[PDB]
Amino acid sequence: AAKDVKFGNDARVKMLRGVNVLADAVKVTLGPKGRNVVLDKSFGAPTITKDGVSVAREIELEDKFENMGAQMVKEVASKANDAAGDGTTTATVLAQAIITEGLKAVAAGMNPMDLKRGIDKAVTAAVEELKALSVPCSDSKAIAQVGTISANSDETVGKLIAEAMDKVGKEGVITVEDGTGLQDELDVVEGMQFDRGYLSPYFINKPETGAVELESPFILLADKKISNIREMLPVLEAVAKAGKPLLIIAEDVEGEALATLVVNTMRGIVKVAAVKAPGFGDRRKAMLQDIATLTGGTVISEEIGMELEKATLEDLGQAKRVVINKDTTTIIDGVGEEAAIQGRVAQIRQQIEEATSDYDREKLQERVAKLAGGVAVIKVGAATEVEMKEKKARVEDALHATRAAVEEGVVAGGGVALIRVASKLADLRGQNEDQNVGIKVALRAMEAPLRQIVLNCGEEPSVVANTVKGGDGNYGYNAATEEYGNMIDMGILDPTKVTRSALQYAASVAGLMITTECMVTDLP
Amino acid sequence: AAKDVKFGNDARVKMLRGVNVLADAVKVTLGPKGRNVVLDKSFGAPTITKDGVSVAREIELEDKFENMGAQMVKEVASKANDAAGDGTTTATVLAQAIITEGLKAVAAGMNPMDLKRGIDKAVTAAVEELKALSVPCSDSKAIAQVGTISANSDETVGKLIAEAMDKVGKEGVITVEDGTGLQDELDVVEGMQFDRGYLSPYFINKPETGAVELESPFILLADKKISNIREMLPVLEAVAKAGKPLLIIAEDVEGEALATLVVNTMRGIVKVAAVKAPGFGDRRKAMLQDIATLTGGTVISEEIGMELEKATLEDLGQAKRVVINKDTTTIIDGVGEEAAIQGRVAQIRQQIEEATSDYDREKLQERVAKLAGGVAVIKVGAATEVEMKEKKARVEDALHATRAAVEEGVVAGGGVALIRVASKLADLRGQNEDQNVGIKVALRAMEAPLRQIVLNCGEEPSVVANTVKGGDGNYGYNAATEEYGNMIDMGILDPTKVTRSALQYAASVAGLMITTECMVTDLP
Amino acid sequence: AAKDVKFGNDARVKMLRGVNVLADAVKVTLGPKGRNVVLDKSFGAPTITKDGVSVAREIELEDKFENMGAQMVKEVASKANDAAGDGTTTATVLAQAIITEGLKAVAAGMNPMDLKRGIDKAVTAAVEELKALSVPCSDSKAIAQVGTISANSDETVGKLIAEAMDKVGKEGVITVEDGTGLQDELDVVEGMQFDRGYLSPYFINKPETGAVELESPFILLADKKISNIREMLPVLEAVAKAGKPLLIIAEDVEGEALATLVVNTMRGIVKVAAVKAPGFGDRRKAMLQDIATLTGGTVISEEIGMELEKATLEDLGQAKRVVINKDTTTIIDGVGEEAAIQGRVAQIRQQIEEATSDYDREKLQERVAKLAGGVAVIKVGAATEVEMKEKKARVEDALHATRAAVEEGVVAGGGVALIRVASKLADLRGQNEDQNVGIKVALRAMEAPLRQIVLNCGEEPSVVANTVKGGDGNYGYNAATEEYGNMIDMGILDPTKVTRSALQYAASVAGLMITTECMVTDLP
Ligand SMILES: Nc1ncnc2c1ncn2[C@@H]1O[C@H](COP(=O)(O)OP(=O)(O)O)[C@@H](O)[C@H]1O
Ligand SMILES: Nc1ncnc2c1ncn2[C@@H]1O[C@H](COP(=O)(O)OP(=O)(O)O)[C@@H](O)[C@H]1O
Ligand SMILES: Nc1ncnc2c1ncn2[C@@H]1O[C@H](COP(=O)(O)OP(=O)(O)O)[C@@H](O)[C@H]1O
Ligand code: BEF
Ligand code: BEF
Ligand SMILES: [K+]
Ligand SMILES: [K+]
Ligand SMILES: [K+]
Ligand SMILES: [Mg+2]
Ligand SMILES: [Mg+2]
Ligand SMILES: [Mg+2]
Repeated sequence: AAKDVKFGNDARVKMLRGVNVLADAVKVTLGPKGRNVVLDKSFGAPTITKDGVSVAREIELEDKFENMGAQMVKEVASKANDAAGDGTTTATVLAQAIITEGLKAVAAGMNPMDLKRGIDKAVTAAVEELKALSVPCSDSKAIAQVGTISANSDETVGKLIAEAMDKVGKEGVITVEDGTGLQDELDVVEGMQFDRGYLSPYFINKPETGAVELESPFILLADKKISNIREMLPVLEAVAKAGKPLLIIAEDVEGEALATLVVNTMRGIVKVAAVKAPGFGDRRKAMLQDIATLTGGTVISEEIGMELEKATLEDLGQAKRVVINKDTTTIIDGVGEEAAIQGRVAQIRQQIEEATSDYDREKLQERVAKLAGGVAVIKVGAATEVEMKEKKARVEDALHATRAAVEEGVVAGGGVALIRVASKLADLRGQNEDQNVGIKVALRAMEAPLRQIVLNCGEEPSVVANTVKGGDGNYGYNAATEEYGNMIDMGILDPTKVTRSALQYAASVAGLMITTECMVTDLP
Repeated sequence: AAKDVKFGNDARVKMLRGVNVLADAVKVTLGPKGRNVVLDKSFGAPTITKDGVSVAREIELEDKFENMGAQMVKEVASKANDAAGDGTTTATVLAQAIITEGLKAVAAGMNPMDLKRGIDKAVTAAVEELKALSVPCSDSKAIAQVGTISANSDETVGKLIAEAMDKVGKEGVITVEDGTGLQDELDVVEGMQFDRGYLSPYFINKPETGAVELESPFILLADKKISNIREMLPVLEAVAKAGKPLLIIAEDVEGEALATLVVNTMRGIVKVAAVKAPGFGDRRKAMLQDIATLTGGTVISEEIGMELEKATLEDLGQAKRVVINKDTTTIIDGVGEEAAIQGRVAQIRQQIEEATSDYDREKLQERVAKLAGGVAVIKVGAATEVEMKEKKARVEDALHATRAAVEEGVVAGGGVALIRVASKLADLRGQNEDQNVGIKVALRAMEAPLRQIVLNCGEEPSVVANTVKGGDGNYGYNAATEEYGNMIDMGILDPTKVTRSALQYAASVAGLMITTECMVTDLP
Repeated sequence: AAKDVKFGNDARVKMLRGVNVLADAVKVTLGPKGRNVVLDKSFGAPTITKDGVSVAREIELEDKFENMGAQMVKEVASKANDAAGDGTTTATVLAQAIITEGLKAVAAGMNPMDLKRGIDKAVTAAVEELKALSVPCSDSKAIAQVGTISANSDETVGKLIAEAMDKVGKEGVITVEDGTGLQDELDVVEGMQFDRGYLSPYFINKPETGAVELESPFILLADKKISNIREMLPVLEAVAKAGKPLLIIAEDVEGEALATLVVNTMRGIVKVAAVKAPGFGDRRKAMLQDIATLTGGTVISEEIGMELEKATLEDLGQAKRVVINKDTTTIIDGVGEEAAIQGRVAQIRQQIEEATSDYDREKLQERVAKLAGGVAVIKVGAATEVEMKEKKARVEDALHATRAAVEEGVVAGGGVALIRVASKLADLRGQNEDQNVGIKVALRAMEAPLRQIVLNCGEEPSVVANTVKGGDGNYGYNAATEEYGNMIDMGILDPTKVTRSALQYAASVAGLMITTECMVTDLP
């Protein structure tokens, strides 16, 4: 359709107005004393949230040029959420500061591309300084402190996440989902477990708990649809002679074979249970081979040149306990050599290194956890559903921040690390005067998060900013208790990855946004 | 539908208004100090661009006569993009200058057809002068300079493209795609490679890298669907006696034959890998014949009169190394006579000479690169997605400019070549006074790009243009560093093809736009 | 729906307003100094045309009585384009002049039917005078001059058309298509050629050019389906004994016969190529019989009572060379007696004389051209697409004018022939005074084209008209150089057919339009 075309300062003013609208909506939720935003939903009740990307993803304006400005600045928060899972409000605050100062410098007669180059140079130097300023985060106390800070100063969430990380291990998986009561609970599983249960209720040998218990059984791993029992007679006779229980993992067991097995169980001849293989497609084969490696067995498939009639005792894996119930199967203390397990997990790790999407990496890491580490689930408890959603979001944020701190270390929080970096970069110079102006723009915009944090508390940002800048090291301002001190001692920690990512994406979007001269959109 | 008819000066005023709207939208992005344009997208985020055709393709006007003018001038940029891939803003600037001066002459009582004829004569003479003025671009330093200038003065892109062109050769192919990191990378693959992987995971003999590696194999090229093992026993027996691996490139293999092959693999009988033939249809046959000529083998086809059971060791190709992964297959150092490869590439070159669509030519050039040269891929790295899109567009422009400069030579940049040509054409004359006026119109319009480049810098175009006109040779004006000097020494190079194409298309459209007397369009 | 009814002078002024609008849109493009008209297209870009019928076909008006007038006067241009292919602006100018003068006469109280009868009488006498005034046009110089004049004074177009007409001969056909370069080229084909290529790439015996070449082949013409080699075997063995190649033109060939033929090809047994028959249906039989009578063979069909298995060397045609490629087949120097060719072309001529649509006549003419003369194609080259379209239209107009001038002769151009005729018809009288008034109306309207040509030049039409009327013979006015002289020596020629058609159609529509008294249309 027809277009509307604007040039120069008019387009820049519309774009800045849209950016300011989105940023002012988002920045009320920053810090320990930030407040909540209510977001209307078409299908359901409103959501009360304190998360920056959640607020940013629903801001849209009726003016089309202002909406273009807002849509451009929204990508900073979206990309920060995708990268680190935290630090999105800080990214938006930095982007708005850079855009405002850059437009003010452009209107003074500077070349926008030289300003962009200066911003790029300052940001590269700042990221180098941040990496040199980081400190490792290894003890459980520091992980608890990071999880507490990220969950809006909540001691219990940090303590729970620290305990979960301690029990599960370095190669495990922790997940968050909705609970039932009013308290948080942590359920950890050791060993391997998949969401497939027994195929016949008569298999139950312990009616008290409604579960199948087997002691030191054999595991028959068959990559084949089992329908006729005639294929199953040799191994059945073998295990009957041996006298130990048998577990059959296959794609399915049909009516007559299942009937034969169940009839044989309750007569005291053989102790048999049968469950279906987990997953759909090639992943089924992968986890079948994982179980085979764990229990020291062999997968009986027709694509390798084996038939189940020829299966013998050494082809059956062995475990210590198998617990099957209506929904889950658990294999406990599988008998398998450590070398094979390490080789398999190494193969999965190098497979992880060559994965693109999040879904594949999550599945592969879950497989590594099943083979080697553990899997935990955190249940969030709240009285109402809105409180449940808000607490679940906070817990997920704390989980992400603790992970990032584990990979890349921690720096002093509260906006002090960026101030220290900007004070260190005071002698950085570029090629020409416009690049110097851009460097100064970036360095001055690095002080925005602390000023906004102090502003949300109702105090005077300039006095606090000058007092913090007058110090050195980890000297900072505690916004919760309104006192100065050492932020490392007070337990106010931020991951280096979150800070660095926020700075990088903010600069990347803002530098491009500064250079606009013309702006084209549809007519009202 | 009912129409609106407008005559003479009113029609010309509306047309010039539309042309001016589109040209002023496009011309803010010209030079080293041009800026960006934000284009609103219905599906997604806004697009920030500096490319002329991208801006031109979006402009539309609500008035209908003005929209006719804009739609008519848009074809200059479209044609320049399709022909050379670069120089669209310069073409638009030249078109607008010619249209403005020509309408000014027509309003003074000149015959538009004679003005058109004079403009065409001047443009023909100018193209001859430009061809007489160019210089070869053969060493890598000049290629780097051209790629740097065409990428908004980005040295790294120019050096990367120079290295890629050095490695991949004269007959190679270079493509640009999205990366994942923050740094650009170049990955060149030598030899022939196709994107078809192994047909069964059990074929892998190197689990550490997950690759199927074979040393000096036989290659069996079956242009048919392989159904039963029985058709293959003679070949397998011969290869097993021979004692070296065998690679089966066929249309596909089902469960039975593949099961037999895989069973034989790990038993130590014969080392065999199977992959699917690349392509779909006739191109599949062409690729199979290319592999046959490269490796020195024969394709087993029913339409030629041979069967798989009759195949011998003479119909099998040979190589030195074959590496297969989950997605790619690589044939390294095929053992074949160079004469056959030269004949095949000459035949494909002849096929190229009679190729119309660009897709077919691209596929044929990729096939020639596989046979004779290499394939290089440049992966662009950026922090966000808008930055990625801009960097990718600039890298593509630099690639096109370097190709054009290699094929046709380079002239002085900055709009200096056009000014030198116009100064050389100072005594050209036509048959009557209107033709002379048209010649002068074209000569005056040839100075527009330099004036616009100086205008975007905040300088005065008149003084700079006069000073440049006062010099001779490669003397010019550097807009980045704001000084005068030799354009060749300071590295501002422009392909002759881009300049010539821009001038030709601009004149071709502007001359016809000048001769309009009536306009017919729908009612509002 | 409800109707609106207007009576008398109101209806007549509405009609004249519509006529004036369309004619003023059209007449700006008349003469050597007429201009271009931009026509808006809903799907694509606007077209810049100088063709009168093209301008007329897109005129429609919001008012409904004015739209009736425009829709009525549009038929003159449509009919003139359909008949002669040229001279539509002149027809519209004549129609408007007649309508204006006739309405002026009617307003003075004269019977419209008598005016119509007088106009018809005058036009009949004028057409007789035009037929008597013509001179033959057979020289290549005169054909070049006609093509130059009709192509808007383009020497190259006239020269190219003259050369093409000389090469193809009297009975040949010439077509115009889009070229690829910037220069026009002429591509003439000698012999017979049809657009069917080889059925298998392995028939190629010259792979440097990728074409099949046979020297002194045998041509097997079979109007049947061939799938099994059993009915093909005896003639194949006979050809193998003969020792010379064979070309099979049939309906098509299935896999069995094609595989057999190709298998015998590269073994050196028989040099065989197979193609499909041209055409679909009865026309396919017609071209099969044409090839048979050209090469001196017999068509094998079931509907005549012959079988392929019974074929001998007598039923096989013979040629001197056959070249086949991906798309075209050419038979060079067929061995046939010219009496058969003459009889066949005579049969097709009598078929031509009894053809209603132009499409069947075009196919029959192409068949005669393939039998006797040649087929040429002119490729029009231009830089852009708008220039391409306008140049192609001009070339087609020049081709139409050249054919018409060959058919019926030439007269002096610039509107001088009509003036001479009108001067010769000064003594013509009717039955009553109103018929005499109608005759004078027609004679006055015959002077409109020269007046409009002079008006488009910026000169004063009345003085030029009187000076031309004062002369005699071919004395006229040259609007290109603004000079008087002999129109024949200056090279300004028009076909007699075009002038006669324009006059006839203009008078035919205008006479009816004069006699209106009431108009009935829908409500606005
Ligand atoms: N008690 C505190 N004193 C000072 N600063 C704090 C305190 N708690 C948190 N902060 C700072 O406030 C910021 C929290 O902002 P938040 O609302 O979580 O937005 P984001 O989505 O960017 O994390 C952190 O960067 C942290 O440095
Ligand atoms: N440093 C420089 N000094 C002077 N002129 C330059 C410099 N760099 C590029 N140019 C000129 O600017 C033009 C580049 O225009 P650009 O914005 O790339 O549009 P396009 O490539 O579409 O024509 C070229 O004609 C080139 O001669
Ligand atoms: N050099 C010339 N001097 C005078 N008359 C000319 C000249 N060239 C062409 N003409 C006249 O102009 C007319 C061409 O008008 P044109 O635009 O072709 O309209 P049409 O569609 O009726 O052919 C011809 O009738 C021809 O007699
Ligand atoms: F404006 Be061009 F695409 F460099
Ligand atoms: F306008 Be006509 F077709 F010469
Ligand atoms: K927040
Ligand atoms: K540009
Ligand atoms: K015309
Ligand atoms: Mg956080
Ligand atoms: Mg460019
Ligand atoms: Mg004409």
